[PDB]
Amino acid sequence: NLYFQSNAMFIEFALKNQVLKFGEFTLKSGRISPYFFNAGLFNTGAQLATLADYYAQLIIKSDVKYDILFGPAYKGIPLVAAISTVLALKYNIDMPYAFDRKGVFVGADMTNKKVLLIDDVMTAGTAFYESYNKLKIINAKIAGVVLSIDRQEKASDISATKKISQDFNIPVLAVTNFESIFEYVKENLDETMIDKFKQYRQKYGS
Amino acid sequence: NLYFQSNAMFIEFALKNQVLKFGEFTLKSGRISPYFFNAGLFNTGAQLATLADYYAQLIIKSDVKYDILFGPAYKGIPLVAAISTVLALKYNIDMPYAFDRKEGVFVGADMTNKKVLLIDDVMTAGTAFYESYNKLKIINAKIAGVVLSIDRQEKAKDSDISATKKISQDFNIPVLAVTNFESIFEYVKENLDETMIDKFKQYRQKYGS
Repeated sequence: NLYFQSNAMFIEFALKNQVLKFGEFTLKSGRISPYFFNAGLFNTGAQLATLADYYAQLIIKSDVKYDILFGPAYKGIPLVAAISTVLALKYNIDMPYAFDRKGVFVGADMTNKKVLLIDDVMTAGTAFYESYNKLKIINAKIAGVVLSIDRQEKASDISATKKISQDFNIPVLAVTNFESIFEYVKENLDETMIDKFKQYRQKYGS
Repeated sequence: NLYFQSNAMFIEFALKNQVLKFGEFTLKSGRISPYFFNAGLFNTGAQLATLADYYAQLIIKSDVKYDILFGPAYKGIPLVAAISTVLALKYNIDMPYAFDRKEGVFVGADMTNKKVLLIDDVMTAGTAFYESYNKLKIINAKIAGVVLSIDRQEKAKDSDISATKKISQDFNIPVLAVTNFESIFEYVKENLDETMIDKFKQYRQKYGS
């Protein structure tokens, strides 16, 4: 079982809560996208607990090897607190956690340890590099990255996630991604929306 | 059915996890304390979940009127995230939450024209509370109460009273705490030697608020 199971349940949860939207949106890069995703709209505890559970399941199923959950400031902090809590209470996995600030670190000591970097999105490699350099100083190694979404689109001729993955030789995983959203669209939505997705991928996908 | 459940009292949980210790501890200020307390040492998920459950219970049992849980950066953020998670997972309560940044200026639920319960670890000085108060006042958000891990019930630096008492007096709001000096002192009387009992009495006489 080398693959993760595509997650239609998560997509329905994102849709119901306005985190994932379909239509026509102008992104910061100026690109006209047929979907928009903003996990920042999850703002009540039941939403956070559910999101955290989706992250926990992915971390468990990936079987990635790490010692400490690392949440970079600012989005990684509440995620790691919530994920650590869910891992313990729902899955009996008691994991150490650590945070940094924008003491440089707090929580479990990461010196000479392998950590799993948890964050919302990775549109550029800047944030990753910020963490990598801070952690290197204390001989801490990033064993992998877990995100809410991987848009799988060019940053450069490749995505910022693919570049990190290749250059650092670690898994960069995500709760959902363009492929999963596109499969949801093909199986549920009308032909015009389906074609918008196809054209978008043809132009910006990778 | 959830894991890491128990009826254990907080002090036992803190002792077991090295968050509370009894002995001789010179604080940064020079005050020599007969106990050590640092909730930061609850640094794994099961510990954070259990700490968050203790806060959750205080919050559930209070009649303070509020709409949203506010976690100021940096220590309030993971606490509110964990507390909100526990409320949903264990108590079936769906609580709105919000955070700020240390440096819009807020994230999470819109606090404009709302009442919030400010969650944090400790409050040793009033400087921090004031920063939140001022920032929230700009959006007409009001702090209805504060919840902390511990109330040391001791004088703030250059003051005759604790930072928490000064906040209760000046802002007319309650300051709730998972544990406090009095509760730790009750455990000391019940379980420890007369010499430690005396160290606590003397500390309270010298610095108590």
